[PDB]
Amino acid sequence: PRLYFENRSKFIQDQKDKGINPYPHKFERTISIPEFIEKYKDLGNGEHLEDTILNITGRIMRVSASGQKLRFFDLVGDGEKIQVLANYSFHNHEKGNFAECYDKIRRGDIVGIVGFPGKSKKGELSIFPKETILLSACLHMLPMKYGLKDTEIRYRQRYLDLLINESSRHTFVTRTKIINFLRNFLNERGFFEVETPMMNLIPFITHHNDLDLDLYLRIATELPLKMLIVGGIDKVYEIGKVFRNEGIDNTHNPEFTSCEFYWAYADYNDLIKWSEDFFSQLVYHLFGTYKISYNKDGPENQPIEIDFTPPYPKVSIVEEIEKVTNTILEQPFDSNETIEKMINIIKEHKIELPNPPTAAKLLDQLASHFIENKYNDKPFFIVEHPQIMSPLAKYHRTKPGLTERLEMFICGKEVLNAYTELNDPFFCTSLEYGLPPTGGLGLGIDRITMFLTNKNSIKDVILFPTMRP
Amino acid sequence: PRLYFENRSKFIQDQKDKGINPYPHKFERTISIPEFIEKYKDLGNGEHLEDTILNITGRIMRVSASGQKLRFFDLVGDGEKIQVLANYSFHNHEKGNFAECYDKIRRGDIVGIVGFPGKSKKGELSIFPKETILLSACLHMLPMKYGLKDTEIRYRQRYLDLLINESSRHTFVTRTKIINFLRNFLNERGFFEVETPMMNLIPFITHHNDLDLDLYLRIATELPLKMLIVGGIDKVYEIGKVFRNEGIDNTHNPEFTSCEFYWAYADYNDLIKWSEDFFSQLVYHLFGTYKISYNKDGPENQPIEIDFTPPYPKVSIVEEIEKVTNTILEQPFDSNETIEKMINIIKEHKIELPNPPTAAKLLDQLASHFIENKYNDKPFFIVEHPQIMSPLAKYHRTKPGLTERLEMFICGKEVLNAYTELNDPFKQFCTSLEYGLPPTGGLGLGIDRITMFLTNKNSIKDVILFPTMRP
Repeated sequence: PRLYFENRSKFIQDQKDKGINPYPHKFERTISIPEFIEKYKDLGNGEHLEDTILNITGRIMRVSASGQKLRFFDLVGDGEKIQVLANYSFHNHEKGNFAECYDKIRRGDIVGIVGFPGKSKKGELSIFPKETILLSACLHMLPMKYGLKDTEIRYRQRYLDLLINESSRHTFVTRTKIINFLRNFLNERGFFEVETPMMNLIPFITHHNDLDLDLYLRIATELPLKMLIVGGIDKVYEIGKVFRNEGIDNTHNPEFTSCEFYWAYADYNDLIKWSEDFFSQLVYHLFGTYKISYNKDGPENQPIEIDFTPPYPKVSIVEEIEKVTNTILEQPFDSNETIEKMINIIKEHKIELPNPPTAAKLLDQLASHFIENKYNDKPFFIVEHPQIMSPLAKYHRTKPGLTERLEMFICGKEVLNAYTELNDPFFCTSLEYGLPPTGGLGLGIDRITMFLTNKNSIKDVILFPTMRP
Repeated sequence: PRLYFENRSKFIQDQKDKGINPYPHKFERTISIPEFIEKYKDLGNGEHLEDTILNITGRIMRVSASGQKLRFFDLVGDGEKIQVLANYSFHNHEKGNFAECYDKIRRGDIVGIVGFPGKSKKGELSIFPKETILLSACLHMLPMKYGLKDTEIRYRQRYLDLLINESSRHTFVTRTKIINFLRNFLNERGFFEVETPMMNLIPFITHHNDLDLDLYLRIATELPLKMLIVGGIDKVYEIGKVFRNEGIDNTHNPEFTSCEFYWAYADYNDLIKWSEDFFSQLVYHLFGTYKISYNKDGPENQPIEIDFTPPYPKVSIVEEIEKVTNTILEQPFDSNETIEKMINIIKEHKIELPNPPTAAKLLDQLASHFIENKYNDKPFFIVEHPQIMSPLAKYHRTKPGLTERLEMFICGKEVLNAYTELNDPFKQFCTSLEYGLPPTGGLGLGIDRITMFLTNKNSIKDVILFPTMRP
């Protein structure tokens, strides 16, 4: 184990002395494995193309022998596999001894191979080397599936994870496939991508040494973005990192990825139509249907189905709480007496942490309880939140005490938040130069990716999650 | 001035009790100003489309009057401009006084307009309102050109800049066009974009409360990118923010934007052609040729012509020094007396800051004097660097002391920097290398610096929407 190492190290020195470079400078490929597969998969069993000479590379993942006239390797690259069939009859002996060269090879080794394509007798697609040259050696024991999963080194050595586990590589592709989708989605709808400062002055604190000033890592991207709208970029967005300095767990990472866009002269039906479009067209683009399975209770429980077929419910938060709790407060002052009702509900009905007793805090727990877990079979919108809960959203045309806010929910997890902005000052300076009627919108990216890759931890959607040593 | 503001506020509280909402809820536009021009730009001077009723919104950038049946305005939207022509004849009197309405309107006001297309007699493209509403008001005196440039309020208030200076918004669109093009270029070549931490443990420091632990802000993306290569993602990049906790000025911001990719089984030739394909194609994508104008010494001075037509010159650094300084140094132990030979040059030749006189430091200096400013009529590659300056590149095949690094220069500024990685754990994360890192080529970019050359700027603050500015 540590012995495996020193022996490989010793081995590497001995090939340097024997006059070999175990880390040569360049081996020139002809083909990647995925290209080799598409071309020769449709070959026939036993078939050889002896007139085809190919230079290929990859990592050795299995090795096995069969008489020292015969040698077998699994070779991987780009998350696709083929077989190395080393036959003594084809081995160019002018370069070296058949068995002396092939007993050198170990699981993990990156090799260059020069040979021809073919299937074996059983129908297993293969490269037949005339020559095999080490490109880079694996000095450690490469572990096995079971070895990891479930282990913490999936995260501390994600490279091992990407090699051994076929499914984690697929997860990370999907996340990129999702982001590209999003970006192109906006771009088609005339939006405009921009970067704004990570660092500010409004909670992660860092010190700019020169300026002797404390700097502030962004929690959001709203403000610079709203200000660009004043600047007269009517459609603008940022896909980027934000930060929370809190606890670290399986739902909690120091840097999340957010997207936020602003949309001048865009109202409520507009934002909804967008959110409904985005998700129906994302999910379809990934899976070919609007229907997917998600393990809400983990892998040790069942999957449930989620129908991203539009349109989706819209649930007014106060209407649906009056309805169910069967008291009334539409009373668009939600304080004093109306605090008592809500407080009385919290204890009367089952329970829940009061928290510091703010009506907006009360309100949240009551939608958390009675609404957020309404629909699991589909994504839906909680809607027309009170002003008290939402200090930045323009007033509801008709309904007093109320906004035109929209949140999107999937399995009781928030995913999309949006509203038409409160443009009447009566950054706070920018607002005085005129901000037109505007719709803003923030997506949770990692969470969305958790759904579409069917993960229950965020570490499983972020390549290098932050980990206590 | 702060009274204008007092009057506008006053005006605003006055519309409310007059029974208006001067920040209404929804106006519903039929058309955008770019759409309006595109559509009606091929009209005939004088031609009116009175039947055709459009809605539209826009900021007011200008106001005149003409005897009070007439009122004129400039409206701007999405970096485009049109003329407002408010004629009493067409005014719809049900809604309010023609006079009373168009007198509230100030410069910097966002308005809904209902009206029809038509060119004037002069053939100036116009919107002719029958009704005009206030959406949101400029409560402040909106400055003009002259007003800003050359001011810090181009930065500390980037909206004003975006509105008034059409040549600034031109510029930040071009930033975006470039990064889109880069993104598209890697993608079309089978590269895979990814995201790595901005915070780590290895110079901006920030405490993490609940771990009672100091985190650090990333300076490059190279390390976790290489790891991804060992994980068998073979073509990989990130486009994103790196940081320096160093001094701020017109070359320096705490937040830069870099793109870095690794590419497996890629050599020097591969890296070179990459770079010459990219620059040549980027420039042709933006401008229509390979020839662009840059103002190296500023707008106050003359411009130069830079030709991005490939191929470009490859200048082997040590070689060119030996050829210019007419001394001979390599002697692939670049230390002791080799240092001296360089120091004497540094002394004998003009001079130059030694710095703490390190060999690699001495070598960097030499290159800035004798090479880096050789070409200004085209981009060229400084090439085959010492291992001593480049501790992370593979050795040259045949030339001792050297590497197969390439580093690109436009007008003596560093723009691109690539090299095949040193994969042998015994000539040097240091873990992962021991799992086998295939032969590989890495490459980094200065997005900002590149946007500068292509947006003809000399200041980084003219290419980053919100430069970090003394508070």
